[PDB]
Amino acid sequence: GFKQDIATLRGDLRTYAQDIFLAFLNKYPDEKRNFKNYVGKSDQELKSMAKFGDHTEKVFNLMMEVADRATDCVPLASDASTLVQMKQHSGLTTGNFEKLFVALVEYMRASGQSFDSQSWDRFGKNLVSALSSAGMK
Ligand code: HEM
Ligand SMILES: COc1cc([N+](=O)[O-])ccc1O
Repeated sequence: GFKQDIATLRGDLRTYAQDIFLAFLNKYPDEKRNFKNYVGKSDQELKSMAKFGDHTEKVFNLMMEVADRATDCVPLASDASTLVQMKQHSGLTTGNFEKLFVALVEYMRASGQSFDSQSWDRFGKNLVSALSSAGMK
């Protein structure tokens, strides 16, 4: 289930992070407005850059912290507030997060693996709600 999925993801964090982020960018190419330094690069061109693996790992590490601190796939309001208040997230609205989680769920469903995709889809919806409650537009 969800807890075991956090363990699976953490076990190969950088690899899963890169592949999920790429699934996101490729599903929603307009989302690349937020990642101007990744424009004009294929998946393997991105993965080769140490900065890409470094960024994606730090992002997914925080995502896994947030997931692990959730109760029944409902994240803490404090974690939602951290995500709203991060300077790096100043342009963002809840739809940016919605899309990330639609891509993450789709990736899990297409994986050969027994991820609890419905738990991830609830977690994304609950995180969107929590972001809104913590003041994201
Ligand atoms: C639960 C979801 C998310 C988590 C945990 C998260 C976490 C983080 C973290 C930790 C950083 C700093 C990374 C580092 O040290 O290298 C970061 C940067 C950033 N995040 Fe997020 N993020 C999330 C979702 C999003 C979404 C949906 C977007 C936009 C679609 C976004 C846009 C950014 C951008 C633009 C930066 C700045 C990257 C740069 O320096 O070039 N994040 N995020
Ligand atoms: C949508 O923002 C991100 C998401 C991920 N990821 O692994 O889901 C990595 C880096 C990011 O900037």
